[PDB]
Amino acid sequence: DEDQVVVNKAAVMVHQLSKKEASRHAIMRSPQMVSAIVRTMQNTNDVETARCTAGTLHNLSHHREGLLAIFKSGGIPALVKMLGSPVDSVLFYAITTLHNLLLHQEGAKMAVRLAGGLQKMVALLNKTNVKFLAITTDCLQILAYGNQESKLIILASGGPQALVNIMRTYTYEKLLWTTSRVLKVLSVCSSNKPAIVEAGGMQALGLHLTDPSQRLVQNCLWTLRNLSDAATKQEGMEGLLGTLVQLLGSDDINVVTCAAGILSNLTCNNYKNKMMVCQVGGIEALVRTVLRAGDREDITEPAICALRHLTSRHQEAEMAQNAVRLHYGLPVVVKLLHPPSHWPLIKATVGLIRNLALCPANHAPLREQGAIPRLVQLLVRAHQDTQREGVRMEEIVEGCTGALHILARDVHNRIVIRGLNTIPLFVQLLYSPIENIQRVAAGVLCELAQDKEAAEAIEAEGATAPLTELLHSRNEGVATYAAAVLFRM
Repeated sequence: DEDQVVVNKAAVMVHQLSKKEASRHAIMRSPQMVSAIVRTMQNTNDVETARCTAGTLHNLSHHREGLLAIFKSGGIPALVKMLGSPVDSVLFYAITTLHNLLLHQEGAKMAVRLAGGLQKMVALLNKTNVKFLAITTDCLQILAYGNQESKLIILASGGPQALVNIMRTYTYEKLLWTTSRVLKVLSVCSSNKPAIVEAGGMQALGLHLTDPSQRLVQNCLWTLRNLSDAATKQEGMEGLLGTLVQLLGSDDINVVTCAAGILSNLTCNNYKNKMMVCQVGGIEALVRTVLRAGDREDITEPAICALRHLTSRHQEAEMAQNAVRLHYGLPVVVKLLHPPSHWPLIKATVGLIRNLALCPANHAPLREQGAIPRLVQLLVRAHQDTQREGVRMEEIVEGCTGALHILARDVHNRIVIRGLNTIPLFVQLLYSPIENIQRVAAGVLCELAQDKEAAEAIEAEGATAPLTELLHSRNEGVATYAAAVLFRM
């Protein structure tokens, strides 16, 4: 084998040779002709030489030694350079060769990044050949995974919008999956996440939640869960929400887990989403989910959180509060206050009960199921733990006190609450440094004080003094409750 200086036609044979595997290892061992093969490719304007050269580099990318040749011959910047070509044949050869290097060649990742490979691959995402896009997106996945720097470059190059458009356009499974994996990798980056959401990533990913490919569905769910928390106010979420509710019935536990977590995130302080989730039967579905989950807290916790969002501050909140009871939900909710539940689940369950108790028809069943003494034990113990990371016991204090504040609207609950000797504790909570604890403490005292016997007990406990002080609280809610107890005393 020799080297041809000017006319292209040297390349139409070395390529035509490059198939004979016996010869390849000659080509593979000449740190002068690989270099020549490369040099020509980057420099010619003979489109056939371009594809003959690139095609040759491809064929060699199939061997451990073949990669090394191209690598230490500085082929990577050349290949990246070739990603700006019009010829679809050379585009395909270059990206495939890069793909093999990215997969098997030690040190290829860094060389591609250095060469401007990220920006060029992102720019190629507006192509229309699905096989080409599948390769290109997989390269991006390999480069971005566990490399925050690459993630930020993909974002700056317009990565998010381009990938989302792909998810909205194509049906080719391998491409949808490979693209979804890039999105998943980007979805944990604090900068990429809002951009993906901004590009309509959540609605786009939602399109594929009924696809028969489980790896595609699962990747879309993982990405959605990362994106969903603290998204902006998106519209066009109707379909996504309805599908998530359906997925709760799935036999796959990871589908059920993700669907619950996304619903929890999407309903948090979004009354439109709460309405829509309730309207497609979200309450019944979440209750059933909690029942089936048993003690798997990675399911119950977000499902309960979702239920808590769905039972407050939207048009059909009252209906949701009844609906939890009507679908046999009350006993299991109370049960989740007990071991083996961990703190995050207990905190969420207390908040749900607080909401359920806003519905008078839940007052008796919550009492009968034993919610009150368990809430009181949780409160007593949590207060002591404060008086001496994860979940803070102050949040359990405030939560339990708040649930009891609402339950105390019922005359029989007030009797049970008082009978558990809670008044001294409630009065002591008036001295809390936390305004929100002062408020619910003063609030529950206010409910109890409507019964003369309790009012005297509250007075006897020395409540006049801290209450009188709370009259001057910069927190108006605290001051207003404090005045009402003082009155009734």
